[PDB]
Amino acid sequence: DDEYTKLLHDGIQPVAAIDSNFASFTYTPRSLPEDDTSMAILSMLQDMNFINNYKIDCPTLARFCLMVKKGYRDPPYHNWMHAFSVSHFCYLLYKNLELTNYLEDIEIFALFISCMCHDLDHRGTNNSFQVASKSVLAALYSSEGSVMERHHFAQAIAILNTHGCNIFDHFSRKDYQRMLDLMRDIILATDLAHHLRIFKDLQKMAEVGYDRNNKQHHRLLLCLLMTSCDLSDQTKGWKTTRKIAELIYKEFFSQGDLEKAMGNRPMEMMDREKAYIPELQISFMEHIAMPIYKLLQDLFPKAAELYERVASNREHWTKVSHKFTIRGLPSNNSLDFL
Ligand SMILES: COc1ccc(Cc2nn3c([C@@H](CCCc4ccccc4)[C@@H](C)O)nc(C)c3c(=O)[nH]2)cc1OC
Ligand SMILES: [Mg+2]
Ligand SMILES: [Zn+2]
Repeated sequence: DDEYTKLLHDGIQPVAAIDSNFASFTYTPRSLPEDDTSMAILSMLQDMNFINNYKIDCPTLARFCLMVKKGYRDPPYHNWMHAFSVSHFCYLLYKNLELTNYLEDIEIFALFISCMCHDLDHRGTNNSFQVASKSVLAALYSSEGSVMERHHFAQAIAILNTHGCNIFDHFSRKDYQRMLDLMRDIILATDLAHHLRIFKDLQKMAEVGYDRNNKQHHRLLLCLLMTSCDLSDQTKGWKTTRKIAELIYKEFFSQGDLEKAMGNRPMEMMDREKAYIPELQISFMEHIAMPIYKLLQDLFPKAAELYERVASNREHWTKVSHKFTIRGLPSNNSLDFL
């Protein structure tokens, strides 16, 4: 593979050379060509100075990065570009929110690596599908819940344990353990069921105020930051959120079609004959995404622009909802669709 050759021998490019706006909340990482993303991951790790901080072997890191990228499939939304954009948001939080005042370096490093790995081997199907379709993943994990998230973590472990890919193998036995426990907790935090379970604890933390000496506050904050990274497409301009909604519903409806094919009745949001996209997106933005970015703003006043963009995008869904009702004739002037 020549992609590895270049990552290894060309040198780690400075982040500023990628784009003048690369470290800004206005930057859209999906604009970066996919062939430049692995070098961008090295550039971000170097700019956060984790390579020198942790004495990471650059050939091992290059192999690890390429293995993680190869570990993603190509469903419409849950692909490497999603993992890359999530990792890029983690980097933006580091650069704009001064995370070093709240978390340990090892926790921030674990959060970034978790962002890269958090949807490994996603097939475009959700946790409920695994159980309903009686998949091997359900057989392995259904009794413990968070089926896909347990699989994503297991895939990350399998990559670390691949010859020449263990970026942490020189860590002390305490730090190596710490890193795996952090990756496990952070990846499991991407299940909506987990976020709903900890939501009251997040509210309590934001209410009492963050305590850097409280180990449970560090853990809760990492969960909040991970979910803020995972939903970060919603903090970009309208155009980005509109295209990402297209990708998500294409993926969801392909799942619903598989379910109908197996004789199952899919949930309304996975059924292309029932799902009403503006109501579903408004519910997601108002009840799930906005409270996450509002908690982020409560803890970090500099995150106010993120919450304001999510609120602005939520308002835009109300503004264009009327377009889902066909007034007049369709574009082709035909009633053939009837
Ligand atoms: C009312 O409930 C929903 C309404 C709409 C959706 C579709 C959706 N899912 N979504 C997602 C995830 C769901 C994220 C669930 C979550 C997990 C942890 C913390 C918060 C949310 C999908 C693609 O898997 N990311 C984004 C940016 C979106 C997005 O804009 N829309 C999903 C919903 O529930 C899962
Ligand atoms: Mg996921
Ligand atoms: Zn994700």
